[PDB]
Amino acid sequence: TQHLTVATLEERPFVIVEPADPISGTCIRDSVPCRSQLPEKRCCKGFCIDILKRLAHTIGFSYDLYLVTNGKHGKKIDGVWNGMIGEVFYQRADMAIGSLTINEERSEIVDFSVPFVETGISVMVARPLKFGTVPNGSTEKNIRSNYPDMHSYMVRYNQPRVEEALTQLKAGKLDAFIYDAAVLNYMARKDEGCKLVTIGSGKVFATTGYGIALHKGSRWKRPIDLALLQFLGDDEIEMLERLWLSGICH
Ligand SMILES: N[C@@H](CCC(=O)O)C(=O)O
Repeated sequence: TQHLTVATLEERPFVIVEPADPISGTCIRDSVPCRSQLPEKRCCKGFCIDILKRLAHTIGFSYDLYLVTNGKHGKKIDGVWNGMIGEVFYQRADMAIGSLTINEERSEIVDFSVPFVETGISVMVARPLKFGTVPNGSTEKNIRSNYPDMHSYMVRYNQPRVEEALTQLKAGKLDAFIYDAAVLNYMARKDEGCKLVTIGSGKVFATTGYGIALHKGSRWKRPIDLALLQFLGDDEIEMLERLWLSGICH
């Protein structure tokens, strides 16, 4: 009635994972304990974690937070979901929160909260063509669905995570990195020497948002929605944007 199991996934700066304080053995500052799918030990912080803390306090629930090890955000393969979406769909978690993109395919099988971060797809370049994404998420899904020819060309340039993609772009092994807009634009704002930009001064293609995934028909959607909408109006989400997503490059 009031304890929720919450799945999440590291994606800085929305979810950042760090070891517990070696001195105290606890999660200090603004961090909260989070265990692996596989209190204290690993600690989680970030924009989405601050949202979660506020939801817990406002609605009045306790929670158990864990990091997904079975895939990442969510992909359906041969009829089976993995990642955060899978955790919710198979009811291993009451909800999933992180940089989780709302799309049609996912919306069919889980309920999403109202979106609380605007996102989409952007293209990052250094300030035949080699362009890649990190596969298995909403970006690859969109490209495969709407631009199958281009998708087929991108497969050999798949990257394992954002950090490697950025390294490859900087080194010229990629000419462009195509990825979630909210993350890419943050990375552009934080880039050493400001050598990386997103096309169109941050143009967002395929506009959508991050949402909290809940069981289809979850009794939690309404309270979560009201709280998020309340946060938006109290300028609380704007504060969190300034706190977590600001950078110096512009
Ligand atoms: N936010 C994306 C992951 C990154 C991407 O594919 O752009 C998702 O939920 O699948």
